[PDB]
Amino acid sequence: ATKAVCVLKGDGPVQGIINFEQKESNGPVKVWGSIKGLTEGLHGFHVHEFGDNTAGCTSAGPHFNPLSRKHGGPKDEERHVGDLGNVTADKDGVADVSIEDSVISLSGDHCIIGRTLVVHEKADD
Repeated sequence: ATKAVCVLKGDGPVQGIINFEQKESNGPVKVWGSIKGLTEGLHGFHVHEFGDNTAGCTSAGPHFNPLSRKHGGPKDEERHVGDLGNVTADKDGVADVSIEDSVISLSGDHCIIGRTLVVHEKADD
């Protein structure tokens, strides 16, 4: 046809359908199932392993420069050993910010306070 029914040559037949039959066959098909199922499950949970395979050959392998950022940029470099919240927040907090508070509380709350509190428990002695 072309104009025997309704400008068949001017209704985006090969052009309008080219993007409509291509976008409606990949968009709501892969963008709403693949990237969240096929590419997310086979390439997002299998290949990518929800990260980088195993952070051994695609994140922490033999290379000091994977992609001038290390996938995303941060992490595994800053929050992995920042030396101010990753090796102290869970360490010093108990091996530097607790021992001193305990070594003084043990003899400062069991000899002066715990003494009377356990001796009479009245208030003082």
